[PDB]
Amino acid sequence: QLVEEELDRAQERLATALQKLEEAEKAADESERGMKVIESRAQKDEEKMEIQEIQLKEAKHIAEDADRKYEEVARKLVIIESDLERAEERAELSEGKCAELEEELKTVTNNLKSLEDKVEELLSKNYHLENEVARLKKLVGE
Amino acid sequence: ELDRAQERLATALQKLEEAEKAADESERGMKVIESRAQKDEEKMEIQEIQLKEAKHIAEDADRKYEEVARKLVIIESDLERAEERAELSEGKCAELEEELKTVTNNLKSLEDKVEELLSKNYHLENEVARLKKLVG
Repeated sequence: QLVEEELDRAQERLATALQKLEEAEKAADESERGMKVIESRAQKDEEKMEIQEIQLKEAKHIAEDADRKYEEVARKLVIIESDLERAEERAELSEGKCAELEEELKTVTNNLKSLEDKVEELLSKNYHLENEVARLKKLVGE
Repeated sequence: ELDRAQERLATALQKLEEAEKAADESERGMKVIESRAQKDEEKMEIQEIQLKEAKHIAEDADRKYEEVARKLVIIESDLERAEERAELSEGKCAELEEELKTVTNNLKSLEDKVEELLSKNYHLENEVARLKKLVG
């Protein structure tokens, strides 16, 4: 009669196996839907890095430009400065000249005032000598 | 009516061995993605350090450029002050030349006008003693 005596053992065999499978798909469906989230986190983080690298790339340019800007205003301040230290030396020069020129004009003006008295002394001498010659000349000859 | 030779177990048993190794495959693809996720987390960090450095470096340069630019303004007005002083003094120097010459020309014509008096004076004297000719 067998065709039922062990159709019980068939359906029971299918029972045990089947819900082994059940369990396994439960793992399948889950593992791969969970992974799918972790794998979309990678696809977001790869683009995040992609921007951030065309960002860091701009920041480096922006900063190399800002350093060149600084190196140029600062070479420009080496030059104005050396040109100011020249102007300074040309004003000191030209003003240590004045200072010698004014000590020159000082001694010469002392000579001029001094020679101005001399004409005033002799003018006193002569007037007296012209008087006492008209005197000693009236007391006698003509 | 043969209990379809209960091999219909293989319909769900072959897909049991399959669905079982597949799963252990996703265990692998799980790990690989984990590692590539850590790696990636690190370079994103190194990218933040380098993005900031690039912002500092640039902020540094912008500050220094302003400090410099202000010093220019100052050395420059000071250069114009040094020039104007070099120029006023140059003109002073020049007035003094003219005046040292205007003074020397008078100091000479007046050196003569003194030797001239001294001749007048010389003869009046050589004559005061000349009219003294007579002492008792």
